[PDB]
Amino acid sequence: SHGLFKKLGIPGPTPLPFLGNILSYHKGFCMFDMECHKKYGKVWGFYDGQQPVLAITDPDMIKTVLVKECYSVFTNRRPFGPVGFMKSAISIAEDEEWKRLRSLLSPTFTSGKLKEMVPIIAQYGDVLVRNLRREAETGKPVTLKDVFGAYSMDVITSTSFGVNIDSNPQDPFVENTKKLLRFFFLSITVFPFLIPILEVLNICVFPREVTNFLRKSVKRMKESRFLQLMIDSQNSHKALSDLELVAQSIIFIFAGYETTSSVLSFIMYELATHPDVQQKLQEEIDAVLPNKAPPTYDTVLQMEYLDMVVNETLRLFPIAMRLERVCKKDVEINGMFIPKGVVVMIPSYALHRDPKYWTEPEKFLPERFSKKNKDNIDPYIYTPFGSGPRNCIGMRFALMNMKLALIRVLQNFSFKPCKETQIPLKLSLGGLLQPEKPVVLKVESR
Ligand SMILES: CC[C@H]1OC(=O)[C@H](C)[C@@H](O[C@H]2C[C@@](C)(OC)[C@@H](O)[C@H](C)O2)[C@H](C)[C@@H](O[C@@H]2O[C@H](C)C[C@H](N(C)C)[C@H]2O)[C@](C)(O)C[C@@H](C)C(=O)[C@H](C)[C@@H](O)[C@]1(C)O
Ligand code: HEM
Repeated sequence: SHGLFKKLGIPGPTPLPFLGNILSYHKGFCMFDMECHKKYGKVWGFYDGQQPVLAITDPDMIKTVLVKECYSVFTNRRPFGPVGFMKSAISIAEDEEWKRLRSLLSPTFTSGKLKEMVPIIAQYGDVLVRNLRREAETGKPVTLKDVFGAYSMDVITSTSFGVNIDSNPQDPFVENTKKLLRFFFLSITVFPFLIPILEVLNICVFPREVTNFLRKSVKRMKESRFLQLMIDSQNSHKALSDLELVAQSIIFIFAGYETTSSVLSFIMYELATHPDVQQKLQEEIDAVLPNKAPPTYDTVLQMEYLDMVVNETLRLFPIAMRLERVCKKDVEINGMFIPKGVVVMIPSYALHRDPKYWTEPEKFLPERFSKKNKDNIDPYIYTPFGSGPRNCIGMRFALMNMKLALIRVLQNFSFKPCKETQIPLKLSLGGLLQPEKPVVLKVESR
């Protein structure tokens, strides 16, 4: 079983009997991918405990798994139990049930329905520059994740649950959300055979107290009246449960919160270490919005450079680090055989820094994304939101949301690196991609 990749002739780091290669994860997922890439080349295999994982690297082979053979063979992500009623959530859902849930949720993510939402999101822009200005008054350097955390939290909770929070007020609905996001898992990887053993017991990774509260909180709101567009949905190929509704709303918190605020801390870090880029971006804002005008959907999508800054940050810091897809059946793909059961992984972080596709990959250069160079960028090497039918269904919201907050904060302030800033940046050698040390900067009002 640990002889699968050898048998098939695929190089890979050698596994220990039960742990597979999980002890190599001590250096973080990113450096693990980078080293394997540089060492084993185009394709490599390893083991998360017992699970064969096959990393792939060819834009062609990637297109086949992420777009072409999506519905037929590479439909699902790694299973993860035990999840109870959350198996109804779109990111957890598998096969035809996922197909159905995805179809029912598209209409909720169109640009337009999103344009109809920028106002809701704009409220929280003010709230963010205020908290930011308050910390700037003090005269001391700012830990940005306090405010970007709060901002990301507020935008995501608002849009998914109705409630309109200024968290400031940090003991109503906020406290359940905090308790939901941050929760054994080491063990689950060694023994996926222990997952069925736990689901029988009704043991679930999402805490029942909170889910209940959240389940109630939507029943109340559904009565006293993304949430709306899902209500819209329940009136009219397929149906859509009340329990499935709340499940998508919880999932939106999980997907939108930490990714968004992480990206903002990174984006801010780079503008601060690259003053001529911050300068040019503020120059752009001041041209499209003459004197601190309210940001608009139609306005944002007219901002060339900003889109290049956001994209180049995601190139160097793709929060999900990898894309995964389970292989349903024996497949021959662009002249390579993949057996059923294997997890095919796309190493986004590593591919984003491959000297074959990017010149000087370590350096931050928004130019890569300029009108000139952009059309040679491979859409299967650059994947901060994944690709195909099972890509990030909230990609467009997230970009709009980040940009909104970027806009408001940037026209009002300016960012120098101070004393306690990390130079150069260290990355969280742990979970989802994050600065290893909270980003701290000097925030002067302009
Ligand atoms: C951004 C895009 C998405 O990210 C991912 O899928 C990556 C690739 C996973 O890493 C996968 C894949 C892999 C290989 O890492 C890349 C693996 O090592 C881990 C265990 O799971 C994450 C984070 C998972 O792990 C869990 O996230 C919790 C917040 C912390 C928890 N743990 C650390 C306490 C961990 O189990 C998990 C289950 O998918 C989170 C659930 C809630 C989701 O469905 C959410 C909404 C996601 O779809 C997502 C955030 O949008
Ligand atoms: C920087 C911000 C964000 C990033 C980088 C991001 C990234 C991702 C990535 C990489 C995936 C996996 C794609 C793949 O596997 O091919 C994904 C899936 C998903 N994302 Fe996001 N996301 C962000 C914000 C959001 C927001 C704000 C929402 C909700 C509005 C959201 C909702 C979802 C959902 C529901 C899925 C699973 C889709 C499916 O399984 O069909 N994301 N996201």
